[PDB]
Amino acid sequence: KVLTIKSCNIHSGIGIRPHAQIELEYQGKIHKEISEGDGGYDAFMNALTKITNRLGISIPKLIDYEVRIPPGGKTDALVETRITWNKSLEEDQTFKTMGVHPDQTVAAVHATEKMLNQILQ
Amino acid sequence: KVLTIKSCNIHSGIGIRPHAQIELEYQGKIHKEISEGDGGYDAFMNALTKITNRLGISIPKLIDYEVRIPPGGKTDALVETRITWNKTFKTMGVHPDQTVAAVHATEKMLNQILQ
Ligand SMILES: CC[C@H](C)[C@H](N)C(=O)O
Ligand SMILES: CC[C@H](C)[C@H](N)C(=O)O
Ligand SMILES: [Zn+2]
Ligand SMILES: [Zn+2]
Repeated sequence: KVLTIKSCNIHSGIGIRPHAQIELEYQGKIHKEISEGDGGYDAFMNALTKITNRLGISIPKLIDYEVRIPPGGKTDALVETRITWNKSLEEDQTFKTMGVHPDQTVAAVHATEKMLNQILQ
Repeated sequence: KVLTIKSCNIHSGIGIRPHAQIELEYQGKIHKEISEGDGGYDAFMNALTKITNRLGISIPKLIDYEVRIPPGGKTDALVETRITWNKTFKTMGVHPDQTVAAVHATEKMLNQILQ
């Protein structure tokens, strides 16, 4: 845990321009950023990118996005989100991170946070 | 389309308690509700359930939930969500925001149930 997403607020809905706030801590420094996007997660990634650029960190390209719930999980089901990344470019640098949470967007933020640390660590 | 979801606002994140607002039109009546949940969509359905309960409508149980983006993945990718219900059928939603894609499928399920 060298990079932590202290908090984030994600907005979306019908009649709403999606947006997200982020507050991440890295090396005794806290970065707060906001951005709109075509979707909540997209907005979250756009805000994240302004931070990583500042830090000189390159974010891998999102190659695959998978979401699943256990059978008969229902509305409050735990969501498993698997995101596949690629640093370049073709297969040799492809990897996946995963997140599990009752909110599907948080699950994605968690998988993204894991990715960030794997790249930094 | 018999039932229309005029608007809805969903809010989640780390450090926030998931909540959602919904505004729907049915049989010449406007219904507006709010509620928290374990997740945005969960909050949305909790708010929807208050409405359906008032209408005497029982919502089908959510059995499976599928989310996919087209090949050549990108953060701003369109989301295609397929939800499976059982009292067993399926509804679909397509939208750049994945929570909205689910809501669209939920709206479809609703209209299909209120026939
Ligand atoms: C990977 C696609 C993402 C999840 C979608 N565009 C959203 O912001 O909801
Ligand atoms: C079907 C499970 C839903 C998507 C999840 N509990 C959420 O509200 O994010
Ligand atoms: Zn907001
Ligand atoms: Zn709010």
